[PDB]
Amino acid sequence: DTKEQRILRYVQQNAKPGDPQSVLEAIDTYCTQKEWAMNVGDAKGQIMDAVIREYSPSLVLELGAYCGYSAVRMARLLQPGARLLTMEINPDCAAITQQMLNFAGLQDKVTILNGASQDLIPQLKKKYDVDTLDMVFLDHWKDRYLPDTLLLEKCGLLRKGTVLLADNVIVPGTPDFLAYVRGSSSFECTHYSSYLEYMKVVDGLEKAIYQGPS
Ligand SMILES: Cc1ccn2c(-c3ccn[nH]3)c(C)nc2c1
Ligand SMILES: [K+]
Repeated sequence: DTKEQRILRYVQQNAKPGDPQSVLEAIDTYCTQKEWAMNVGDAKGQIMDAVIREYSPSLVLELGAYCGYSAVRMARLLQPGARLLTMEINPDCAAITQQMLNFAGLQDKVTILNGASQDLIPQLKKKYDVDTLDMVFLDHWKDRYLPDTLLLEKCGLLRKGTVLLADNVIVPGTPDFLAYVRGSSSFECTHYSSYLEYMKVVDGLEKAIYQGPS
């Protein structure tokens, strides 16, 4: 059995249906118990929650779903009517994320997209009826953070005030992405530090607010 399956099994046996907070806590507890390096975790979750509150997005794109922790984290804060679109390359992770959201009672707010971001991003405008995104959470493959930011721009999916929030920008690192957004007049950037256990290293998130085209 995969780590994802076991996490889901544990949630289903210990958390309360329709209680997103209970789901998040169960995931965090189980991974802490097993000493499994979490993808996100509650401290980084707090940063995400504050971003959501501050910009009040109605349409959010998540790149990378894994077991669904971040999808549950964001969807639970969205208003009625709001949508989260989450892209996941691995069908097994997509399946676990769907079940996790169902358990949390948040499935009504989320659409899971199966495939790679390079293939799915250009389909957002017509297949998924997206005009512009309010927020993007980048948590997929490090070497696509910059390409996908450029692709989002090219497809007309960003507008002034669209928030990009990128995880793991120090470890393993996305230095080209950081150099681009920090250097570009199209983005206003803020960094947030957070420690990773086991590797015992400071990592971080970058918030980059799009300003409009150059
Ligand atoms: C090249 C490449 C690698 C991974 N991904 C993902 C991903 C990472 C974790 N879950 N899903 C997505 C949505 N698009 C890509 C593209
Ligand atoms: K900048």
